[PDB]
Amino acid sequence: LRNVPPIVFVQDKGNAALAELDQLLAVADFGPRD
RNA sequence: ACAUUUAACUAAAACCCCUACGCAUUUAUAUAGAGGAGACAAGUAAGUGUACUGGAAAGUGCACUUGGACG
Ligand SMILES: [Mg+2]
Repeated sequence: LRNVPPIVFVQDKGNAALAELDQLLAVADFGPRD
């Protein structure tokens, strides 16, 4: 790009929620074949 | 281009040329028409030179500058 504005690095907060939900769904009991 | 006569027992008389200027030359004024300047009135950074496109506004190509940015 001919001109790039200042770059700010922001932490992506949303992905952590999905990661935690996945680490929980891994160990969950859902019932008999359902 | 153009030319020395009379007179002279004291001394005098006589004297007269033709060519230029124009459909030339210089500057100026008036006038058809055309065109300017001024006044009034109301994301691609920025430039220089040059070139093309476009009715314009502008866009793009090549080289150059920081009189920009890069915590
Ligand atoms: Mg140019």
